Amino acid sequence: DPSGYNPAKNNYHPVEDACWKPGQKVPYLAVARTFEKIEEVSARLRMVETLSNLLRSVVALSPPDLLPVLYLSLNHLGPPQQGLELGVGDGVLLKAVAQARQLESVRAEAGDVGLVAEPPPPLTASGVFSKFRDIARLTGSASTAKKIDIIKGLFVACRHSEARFIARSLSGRLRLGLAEQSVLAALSQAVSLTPPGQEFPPAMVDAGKGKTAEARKTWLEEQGMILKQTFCEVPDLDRIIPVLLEHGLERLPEHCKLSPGIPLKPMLAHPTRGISEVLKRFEEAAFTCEYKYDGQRAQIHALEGGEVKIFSRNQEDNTGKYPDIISRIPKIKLPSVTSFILDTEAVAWDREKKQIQPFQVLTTRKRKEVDASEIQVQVCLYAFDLIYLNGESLVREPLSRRRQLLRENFVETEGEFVFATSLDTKDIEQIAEFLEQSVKDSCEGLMVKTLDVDATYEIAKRSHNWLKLKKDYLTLDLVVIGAYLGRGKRAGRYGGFLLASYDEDSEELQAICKLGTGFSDEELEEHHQSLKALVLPSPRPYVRIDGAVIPDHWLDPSAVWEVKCADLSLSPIYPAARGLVDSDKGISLRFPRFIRVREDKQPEQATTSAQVACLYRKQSQ
DNA sequence: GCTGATGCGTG
DNA sequence: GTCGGAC
DNA sequence: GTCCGACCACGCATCAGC
Repeated sequence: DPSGYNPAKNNYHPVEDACWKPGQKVPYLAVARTFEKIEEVSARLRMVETLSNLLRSVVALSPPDLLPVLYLSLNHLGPPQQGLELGVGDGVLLKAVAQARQLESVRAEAGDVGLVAEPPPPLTASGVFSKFRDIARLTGSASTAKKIDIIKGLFVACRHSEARFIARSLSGRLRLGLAEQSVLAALSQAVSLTPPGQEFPPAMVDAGKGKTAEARKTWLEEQGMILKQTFCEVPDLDRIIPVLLEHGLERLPEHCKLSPGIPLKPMLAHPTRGISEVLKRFEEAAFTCEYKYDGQRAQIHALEGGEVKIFSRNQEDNTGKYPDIISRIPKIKLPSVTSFILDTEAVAWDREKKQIQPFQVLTTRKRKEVDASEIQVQVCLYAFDLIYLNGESLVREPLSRRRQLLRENFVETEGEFVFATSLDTKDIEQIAEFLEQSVKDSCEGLMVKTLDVDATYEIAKRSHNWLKLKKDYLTLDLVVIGAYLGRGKRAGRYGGFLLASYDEDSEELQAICKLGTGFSDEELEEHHQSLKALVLPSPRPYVRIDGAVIPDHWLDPSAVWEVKCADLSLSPIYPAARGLVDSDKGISLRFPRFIRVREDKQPEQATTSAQVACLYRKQSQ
């Protein structure tokens, strides 16, 4: 019966076309039949609709199962502030699949571990979700063998395509072409066509029957926006879905409101090609340029009562990471400030030298540090936006209003709390001077944001309303030494390449980084046909990769390619220019990207390791 | 008790 | 984080 | 333009195997 569930049929009847009786639990084969339908198409509009159909039947037949199927669709375990980690990777999964042959026999890997995984009672969407959370809670000695027993049990109770999606979910890559934005769209459409909370049989099955083409289309877009904006204020399905089922989507904003202590999605940013693009994109609109600091974003929450909370860009609870900010919280606020959401950037600060350390020094800090004195790498917050002030939300306020509120209610404590360096002007000469000074002041670039025109703190309108003017968006010449196999959208062809530089004194090619972005499918096919006969079974003696990942296809060094990167970093695993700067660490590329092939050059004529050292030395650090 | 492997988050 | 693909 | 999934380096935290 559930083998024939087709949530992609025309005139889908949520009750008759369902595959489970009302009041019963949604079987996992139902959501697995839906997944197979979503991955068989490419248009998101047909993806959002096929999902949405399953969400109708769930809202009508088994309401309490809605939250589990949404998370199973999102491939998540709950709200990000919780932090439940699966702790299961490819190795753990392969072991569980064999216990249902041999680990070497299961080492086929197509690309996709689900295909390799392909009497008990049938599986349940809630039961599978509770088993996923059980796996996540398993910690301590022999916790792995406990996880593998649970996973082993799932694969035995799997049927049809259940084995390929359970394995995909646990591996962390469902690869459905459907993510959070379409899941919300499918949910908003679902509850608008089938309202929740109807006595069975539901008096309304399809609330878009008596509407025109423009009517339903415009209606569903307005309904989706009410849900999308509220999610951006409360990204917590455990907090939205109970309210959604109780009071409809129309009343959802009246209860799920932007509150301190509950994280909210921050304003993203889109890269600007140059000053010409930011001037054209912000035509006749005022624009302020700030210094994009190179650190980790800190969302400082000040709940009414004194409890301080700190979240990350992805709503991860970072309170235990910054006890110093939890202590210095009152030093940055004014007496009238009773509750506030500060949008700051946490960068490493050397209190002795009064300078900002690079990003790597920030990452050497402890994640769960109960000892405040044991914190060596100090931090200084750079506040650049305010989203809340004394019981009031500032989402619908322009940037000029939020800026004047931050500057008039927060004290600049030099060395620990300083406002971001800003410059409000339109002269192309002043913009270049501020851009050159930002790199001179140890910053990655310049942020460009409006002050009044489309300058509110609203994600659903445009999550990428801010502009990023980084210097690398305005290069090295390295040889290939090997190729890697592709996974997912890269199966059957090449996925990443390992590049190397030429050490003149050592007379050996030294691996400097891997390269897996910046090329089209036609260029990747041109790379395959060109670097095909160069396949070598063993590495050449002049090649040296040190601790880098051994390429699946050793290549005869003969291809010189141009690679651009953001920064040069000291590498713990690469041998490029080891000893030239650090005694035991080489040099690698931050954010590498492929540019073009240099057919005019040979491996001998490429970026030397001595050059890589000089480039790293002339890097403001 | 330690270490290598690795999961997973940060960009 | 950067990037291209499909729509 | 949006949304999504390819891919990059690197750091802490965890744990099986020893």
